Parts: sequence; structure tokens; C-alpha cells
Amino acid sequence: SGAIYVGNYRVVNRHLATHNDWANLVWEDSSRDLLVSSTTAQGCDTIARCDCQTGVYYCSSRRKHYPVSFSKPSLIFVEASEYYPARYQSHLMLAVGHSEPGDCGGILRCQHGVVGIVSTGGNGLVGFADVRDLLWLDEE
Ligand SMILES: Fc1ccc(C[C@@H]2CCCNC2)cc1
Ligand SMILES: Fc1ccc(C[C@H]2CCCNC2)cc1
Ligand SMILES: [Zn+2]
Repeated sequence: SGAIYVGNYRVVNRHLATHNDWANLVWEDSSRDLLVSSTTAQGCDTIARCDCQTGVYYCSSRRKHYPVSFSKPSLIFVEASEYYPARYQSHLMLAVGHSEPGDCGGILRCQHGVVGIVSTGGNGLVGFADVRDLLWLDEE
């Protein structure tokens, strides 16, 4: 689990979005595993605006932060988890690292702020849904 809180926005994995998230839907993309809902309380997170390929992610299944090198956001085929089947995901970044289902929502961060959230895993890789393209998260 886990979310990003920036202004009046909550960013979550689309597959973990709550009834409240969907009731206050701002934007969702099934291909990206992202949903943004509106919040009454102002969030304090900063979204990274950059093309860093290094950062640190929180891995709840190890209660540890790991430094990783990660690929630029791409269209990637993802093999069978349990929440999703096998299928294709856009704006996805991979690193070598530990990821289990419940690690989704772990934040990946660089010096510039939040890069993305854990979204996929398995075969010794971790996949992160990029948010750095969502410039609109930084206003109203
Ligand atoms: F009125 C409402 C409000 C939110 C949901 C959305 C949830 C999301 C998970 C799947 N069950 C539905 C439905 C109806
Ligand atoms: F998890 C992290 C990782 C790094 C920073 C800090 C910056 C500044 C020092 C070098 N670049 C990184 C913040 C949160
Ligand atoms: Zn950066």
C-alpha cells in the first residue's frame, strides 16, 4: 500500500484505489495502473520534474529503502501477478530489486522529489509507475 499527496490530489495504484478514491476521481489510466482522487487536506509531497534514472524506493516487504538504477518510462509487457493478469503497462520504469504484491504504493524518489510508485514485480525486478509527466499535479 501507499500514496502520494501533492496539493489537493492523492495518487494511488489504480488496483488499490478505494471506493472513496473512485467517488472523488480526478483522473485514472488503466494502462498505467494510476488513479488520482481529490483530497480536502493540502498534501506536502513534491513531484520530481527530471529525467533521473537513479533513486531510492521503499520496499514494505523488507521494511527497507533500496537505492536503484531504473529504466526510462516505457510500454512494458508484465507477466502474471494476481491483481492484474499478464498484460502491457505504459509509463513503467524497471529496476533490479525486490517487489511483492503488497509493496505497491512504495515511493521511488530522487533529489528532485517523487518519481513514481511501486506497481509491478517478480523475476527479481521492481516496476514503478512514473508520475513525473503529470505536470498538472503541481497546480489547483
Ligand atoms: F458509488 C460508488 C463509489 C465508488 C465505487 C468504486 C469501487 C472501486 C472498487 C470496485 N468496486 C467499486 C463504486 C460505487
Ligand atoms: F530518498 C532520497 C534520496 C536522496 C535525497 C537527497 C538528494 C540530495 C543529495 C544527493 N541527491 C539526492 C532525498 C531522498
Ligand atoms: Zn530527479
